[PDB]
Amino acid sequence: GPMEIIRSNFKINLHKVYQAIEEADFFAIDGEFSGISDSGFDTPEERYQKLKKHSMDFLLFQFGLCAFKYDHTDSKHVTKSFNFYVFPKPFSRSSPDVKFVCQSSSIDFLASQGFDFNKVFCSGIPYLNQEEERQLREQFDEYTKEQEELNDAVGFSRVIHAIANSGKLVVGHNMLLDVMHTIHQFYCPLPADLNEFKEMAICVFPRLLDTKLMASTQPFKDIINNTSLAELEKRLKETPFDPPKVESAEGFPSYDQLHEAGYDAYITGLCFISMANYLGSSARSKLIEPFFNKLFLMRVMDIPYLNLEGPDLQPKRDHVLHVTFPKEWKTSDLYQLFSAFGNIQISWIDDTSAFVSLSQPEQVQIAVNTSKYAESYRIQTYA
Amino acid sequence: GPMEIIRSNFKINLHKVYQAIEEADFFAIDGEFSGISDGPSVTALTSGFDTPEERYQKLKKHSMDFLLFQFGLCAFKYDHTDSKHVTKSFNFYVFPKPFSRSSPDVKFVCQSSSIDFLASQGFDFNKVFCSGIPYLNQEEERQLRETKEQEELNDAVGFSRVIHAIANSGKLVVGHNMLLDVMHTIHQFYCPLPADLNEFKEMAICVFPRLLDTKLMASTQPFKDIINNTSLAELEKRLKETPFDPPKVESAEHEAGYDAYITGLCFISMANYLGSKLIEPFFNKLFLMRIPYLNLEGPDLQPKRDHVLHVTFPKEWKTSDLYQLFSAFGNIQISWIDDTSAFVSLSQPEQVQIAVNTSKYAESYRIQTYAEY
Ligand SMILES: Nc1nc2c(ncn2[C@@H]2O[C@H](COP(=O)(O)OP(=O)(O)O)[C@@H](O)[C@H]2O)c(=O)[nH]1
Ligand SMILES: Nc1nc2c(ncn2[C@@H]2O[C@H](COP(=O)(O)OP(=O)(O)O)[C@@H](O)[C@H]2O)c(=O)[nH]1
Repeated sequence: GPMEIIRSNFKINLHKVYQAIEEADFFAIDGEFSGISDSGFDTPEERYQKLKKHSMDFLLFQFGLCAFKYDHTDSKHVTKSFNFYVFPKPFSRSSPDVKFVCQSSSIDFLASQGFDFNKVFCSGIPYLNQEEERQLREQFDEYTKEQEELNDAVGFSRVIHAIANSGKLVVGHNMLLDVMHTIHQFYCPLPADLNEFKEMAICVFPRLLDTKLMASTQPFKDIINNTSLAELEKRLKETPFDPPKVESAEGFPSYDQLHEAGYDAYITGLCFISMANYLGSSARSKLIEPFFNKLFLMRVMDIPYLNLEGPDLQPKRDHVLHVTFPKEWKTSDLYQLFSAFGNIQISWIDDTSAFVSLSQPEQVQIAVNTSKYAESYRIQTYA
Repeated sequence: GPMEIIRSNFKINLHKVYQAIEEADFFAIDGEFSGISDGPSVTALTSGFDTPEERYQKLKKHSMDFLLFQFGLCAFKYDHTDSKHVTKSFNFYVFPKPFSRSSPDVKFVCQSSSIDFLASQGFDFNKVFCSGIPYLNQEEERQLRETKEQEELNDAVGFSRVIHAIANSGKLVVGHNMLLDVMHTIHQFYCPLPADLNEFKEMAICVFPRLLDTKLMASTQPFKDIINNTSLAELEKRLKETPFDPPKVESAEHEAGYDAYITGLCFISMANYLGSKLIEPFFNKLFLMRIPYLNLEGPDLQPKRDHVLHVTFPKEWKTSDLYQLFSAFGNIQISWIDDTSAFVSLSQPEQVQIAVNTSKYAESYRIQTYAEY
């Protein structure tokens, strides 16, 4: 796989990690979580707040990290990936005792994937957020010993520190949750306001790029019809793309199967490269700039992306409509359908539903009039 | 030292279990859980003097989202020829794996210290989370209703089938300090715990007509004078020596199972010594950790709240500082409530007043009568 970094081998390895971050062009990351949940016309604000009130009690317990460095001689990319198992084992008797939530399906899913929970609960690496640390960098304040038990307590947060400070590009795939959890668990409680969080986000990560958003915009919008990470990996292997040669750095395990955070980062990163290369027809480039710190959005009316530099474009509601259809529909069906009106923007809501936005107010009205003669589906305007 | 009953081997084993339940004199049970408390502290949850209704309510509000994920069951049958007890013990790993895409997706909570503790005991979490046995409560079962499906119904109820078996056999179920095991058990496999204690007491004795808590037994005459520590592991040691003797026990052919196996053995040692009807008085009184017990099958009691006062003091003090402060009133009984407070039980009701007056003149500590909010 990648490196299996657990509690018992965190310290001896840490430097290998720092080096990889420090020598990398960008890295791609991914999180595995304890669970997803204990929509539609939410303002980003309302989205944020729902995910805050309903997703953040879950534990990010496996963190994937894949560093990519471009070698200019062999025209290839060298990689290094890692699997960090993280677990808030209490430090002391007075140290806070974390209570996280588990979602049965998510657990059962990870079960179906060969995940090893023992590595998380028996061998997970500890960590501390901003407060827990500094509060304790005062307690432990006014021979050499405990100063080095401080570096043990913050434990995994050190690797986050490293990413945050490298000022290099961090790529994820549909990563709004990965980002949310990561600051929640390793920096501090998510703030009351979305504005407040966008600030907070870009100090941990200065440069974010969501592959799923990339795959869902021109020119990719027209050549790709499913943006699942698994399906995206497939589509970017065939023309008019070209999959970059990726080599495992000597002494790391390569891949040659089952989902982990590491693997998925490694894949996400490859996706990013393939889509960058196509765009030039580089990995720090100006071509990719417009994608920086715009996070992907799910199940939403007219927001194309979450802006992290803020604030977000208005919906322009009089452009949208809600459709319900046989589950047997695939994206091409939705396009071909509304093809009368030209390019459209899709946003899957269900397995049997999706939001569409049309080019003009007059158009919405019309597709509704047409649908009066169909059975397969139904069109809406205001719920 | 039970059988490891997991998902993949539940169905083929089930009959062995039914039969042991079916041939047993009594069973001993024990649960391992996901966690003890969300919010409040350990002692904040076992407050020392607080009434059942208020206790039940606490534990309801603060313990029930935790997962009972390992069930220990040991059945005991007395053989009259060799004067021995025959045993059978089981370790069920249970996990609410969702049945369908429409079936409820359970959201249980974990407490890091509990998990961490279990880790230090060799617990295998993969057994729970990858190989845990599904199950459904009263509702879910009644409700997912409306060939092969008639047979996937009996797979979805899964573990609850074992609890049904115990509940119906009407035989005695012995636990050690078992109020939580009980509450979870019905919470997970029967239905949401009810708004009131009395509604719970009803609920409790339908699932289990005959309950006996070993820790309460060991905490009463004649055992009260002969035993000084009633922790299960300590209790198992004390009941080995005089004036007891360890039951002749044999099998047929740290886990919740093992714990049950021990729990039951304690019971037998204490039954033997007591010499049934001699045992009856203990039935369906559950142990309180604070008055020593719950119901008597209704209602509990209302002890003399008089002779007790609560104190606030600087954090640096210690148990012996506190004995110092109350020397005037002879030997006393303490229940630490927290970092800077404790309850103090004085001998005579009056003494509390005179303690209140003696302390108008001192800054360090503070005092109120138990009566306050
Ligand atoms: N932004 C967002 N992400 C989610 C939500 N629910 C799940 N995810 C994440 O999105 C990822 C799935 O994205 P993708 O691979 O493209 O699958 P798909 O889009 O659901 O078909 C998962 O790894 C989840 O962590 C949600 O409500 N909002
Ligand atoms: N703040 C404070 N805590 C203490 C002191 N002495 C002991 N403790 C803690 O109080 C708790 C009492 O635990 P224990 O000695 O087992 O008695 P128990 O609480 O009744 O189980 C322990 O977990 C100790 O760590 C003290 O002087 N100050």
